[PDB]
Amino acid sequence: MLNTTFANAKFANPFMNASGVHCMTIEDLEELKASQAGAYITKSSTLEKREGNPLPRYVDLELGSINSMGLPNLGFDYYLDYVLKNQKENAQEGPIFFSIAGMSAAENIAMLKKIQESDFSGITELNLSCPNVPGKPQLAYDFEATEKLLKEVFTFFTKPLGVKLPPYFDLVHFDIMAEILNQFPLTYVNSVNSIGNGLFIDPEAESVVIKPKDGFGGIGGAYIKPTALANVRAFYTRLKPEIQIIGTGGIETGQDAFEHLLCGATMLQIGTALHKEGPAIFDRIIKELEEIMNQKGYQSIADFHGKLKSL
Amino acid sequence: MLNTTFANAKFANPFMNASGVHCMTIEDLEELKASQAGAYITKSSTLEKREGNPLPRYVDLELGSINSMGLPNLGFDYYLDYVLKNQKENAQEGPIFFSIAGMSAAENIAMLKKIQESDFSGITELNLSCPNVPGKPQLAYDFEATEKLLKEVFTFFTKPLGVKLPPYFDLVHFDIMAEILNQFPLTYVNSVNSIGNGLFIDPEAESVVIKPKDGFGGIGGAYIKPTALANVRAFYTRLKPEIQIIGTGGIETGQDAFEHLLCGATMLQIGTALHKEGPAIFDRIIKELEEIMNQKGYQSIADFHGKLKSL
Ligand SMILES: Cc1cc2nc3c(=O)[nH]c(=O)nc-3n(C[C@H](O)[C@H](O)[C@H](O)COP(=O)(O)O)c2cc1C
Ligand SMILES: Cc1cc2nc3c(=O)[nH]c(=O)nc-3n(C[C@H](O)[C@H](O)[C@H](O)COP(=O)(O)O)c2cc1C
Ligand SMILES: O=C(O)c1cc(=O)[nH]c(=O)[nH]1
Ligand SMILES: O=C(O)c1cc(=O)[nH]c(=O)[nH]1
Repeated sequence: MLNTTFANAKFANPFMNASGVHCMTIEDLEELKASQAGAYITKSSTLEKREGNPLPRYVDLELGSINSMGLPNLGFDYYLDYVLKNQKENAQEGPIFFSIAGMSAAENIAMLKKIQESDFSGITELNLSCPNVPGKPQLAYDFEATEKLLKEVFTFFTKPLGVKLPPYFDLVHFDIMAEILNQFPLTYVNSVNSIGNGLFIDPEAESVVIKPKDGFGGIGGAYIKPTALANVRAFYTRLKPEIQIIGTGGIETGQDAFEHLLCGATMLQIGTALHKEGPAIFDRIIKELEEIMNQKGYQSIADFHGKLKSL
Repeated sequence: MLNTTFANAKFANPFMNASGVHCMTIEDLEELKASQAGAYITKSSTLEKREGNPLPRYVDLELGSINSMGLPNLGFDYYLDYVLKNQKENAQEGPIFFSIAGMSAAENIAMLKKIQESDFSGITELNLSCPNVPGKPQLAYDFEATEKLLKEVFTFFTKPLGVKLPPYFDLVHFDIMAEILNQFPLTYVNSVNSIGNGLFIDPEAESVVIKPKDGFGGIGGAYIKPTALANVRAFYTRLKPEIQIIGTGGIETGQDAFEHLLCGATMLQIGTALHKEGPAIFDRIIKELEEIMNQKGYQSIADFHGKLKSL
């Protein structure tokens, strides 16, 4: 009953891994292909292979997680060859998602041009919100820079493209962003990336828990659900219907999934919870969501999608 | 052992209520004066009395709270008369804090001029981050507007002034803000106000839980501690030492208090937890902090203040 239509493709269910979790190597990706996930996405890549930030750079917290990975990835070519090889073997229904996070506008355009030139027929996600690279601010918090990049990208990119956005906290920002985004033939927006630059402390040791950037890292998990839902909902009511939404943030039970769909998300990505539980999470959460739908007498996501009621 | 020096005043301990919680009427304020709080602050006021947003506008959540009060307050004059009367009866060691949140720059300057002209000898907090008034964005997210207001305020205001700031999530924003703030004779900065425009959902009813703004409201409590600590720490390492810091956000145990002090906060404000527990919380949290200090062999806050270690 979780059949979903997104970017003109049909998926068995709306669940995916969030970029960066369980998708670094071909082995990780194969494990995702073998799981019950409806679709999957690669780790955000750069032109060059990156080792990332020094350890420890990820810590499981009682209410979520904190990380400052620093974009460790095997390089753009590694991921491109893998998705191209995978396209030939039609052993999967639905396109694969490819995430890119260039350190500069130039690097992003270069990767997008290569994707445009290749035979890749999947979906591309442009990450405009990595908050863990020292000296690099989040592009998506600079509205003018974001619009300029997108204008240039759409002068040549014709394949499906979505953007991974950082969370916004003021309604006017949603208004400004929606207006910038609505002028482009974007396939989707994915809200949200981790809440940037939080801090977690070990009181006994009187120190931070991660090595990079003096302990400042992205926050994910239960801590961010209220912000994640707000972002999905705020964009759902402002974006032209042609642009769909992927909801990411604080999803760990079928109920969390239900809340994102009610707000208007079409596909759902699981980060922190997947990192803690492994690919078996997809099996569990699908059962939990179906159970919720059964109790309410819903037979398809279209029955309640985007139908959040106001008081 | 919690004796504190802030804005050249001595306080018995660093604890205060956060503006907006338990400080709406004279009766609330008298209860704060009677508690173990080291100091207290009034509800942010406007020139005219305001009823606020429609109910329900505040909900206790398992991990914090969500609210869209809409600045309900008894008006500037009501609070001014009360603090002035209170100044005459020296039945309290340490100044009282007065919070103002004008709906426009003009309204703020008007209130500040009245405070400047009066005999008020306490501390003023300028709220530049109310996220619950429909149609009014947060002034502190507009750097240019914030600097212009402060330039004008300091051409006449000579009494102690602090600013209540919204949380920031990109290091460059801390850099830009610290540079704007460092040019003024500010007494302090208070980080942080609630995380703006989050959303909480009742899955059974399939609706939002607060009436104003379609359910979007400020988030406080456990959800926001990582962001609160990051904001206190980021400003502590960038502001000139003359400007002290009040840490607000996610404080509910002595340990939470300890973490804020370790980051560099001097005074501490309790919002959500005080709203849930009542003024008795001060008595509890003071004992908890002292216990932590005892176990570590600390006899004063100066022993570990701002001493958070990096890895
Ligand atoms: C270990 C880790 C690495 C991440 N790396 C990426 C990444 O490469 N690209 C990206 O767009 N987001 C990345 N994120 C952020 C997520 O994809 C997701 O937006 C976030 O964690 C919020 O969801 P969650 O609450 O389920 O964790 C990462 C998150 C974590 C926990
Ligand atoms: C019911 C409520 C009303 C609030 N009203 C104000 C207010 O008038 N002025 C202000 O500066 N902050 C206001 N806040 C925000 C806080 O003072 C504090 O910054 C926030 O709640 C974060 O702290 P906490 O995690 O302890 O709640 C309010 C918070 C709540 C819960
Ligand atoms: O690789 C990382 O550090 C990273 C990238 C990103 O976009 N988001 C995140 O939380 N981590
Ligand atoms: O009165 C309110 O709604 C209010 C004001 C403010 O500054 N912060 C908050 O959380 N609530």
